[PDB]
Amino acid sequence: SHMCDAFVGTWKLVSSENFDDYMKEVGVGFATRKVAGMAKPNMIISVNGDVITIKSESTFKNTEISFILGQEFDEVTADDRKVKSTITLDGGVLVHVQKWDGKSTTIKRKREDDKLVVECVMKGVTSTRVYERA
Ligand SMILES: Cc1nc2ccc(Cl)cc2c(-c2ccccc2)c1C(=O)O
Repeated sequence: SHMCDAFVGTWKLVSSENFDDYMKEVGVGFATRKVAGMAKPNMIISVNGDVITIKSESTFKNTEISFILGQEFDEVTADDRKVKSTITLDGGVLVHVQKWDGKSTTIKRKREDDKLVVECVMKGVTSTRVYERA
């Protein structure tokens, strides 16, 4: 079906802006913010039929989620939140909403030129993380 063809691949983080404030807003403690903020993850995105898998490999944590668009799932985040996640495709953007403890954060993943841009939003705080092909 070629859904998400442009996202598929191996991507390496090259820049991050305002991620400390994002993590604070989400509730991440001091030490975890410091160590997570250093990391330069490899994000590996693959598709097999209707199932999308996004793996993140880094010095901090390795994470993996597999999901079907529109179908809620359980996720344990890198900072150990136990969240309920739903990922949809809206106008070519992967939109990932995480719900936990009456809170919500949204992570958007977009293809821009040869980059994959990740925008993380919690209340009024945004962080932008830019990935290039690995
Ligand atoms: C989207 C996201 N949200 C987070 C929230 C809190 C903390 Cl501490 C970490 C993350 C991370 C992350 C950062 C560094 C290495 C590995 C994961 C990511 C991610 O880039 O995949």
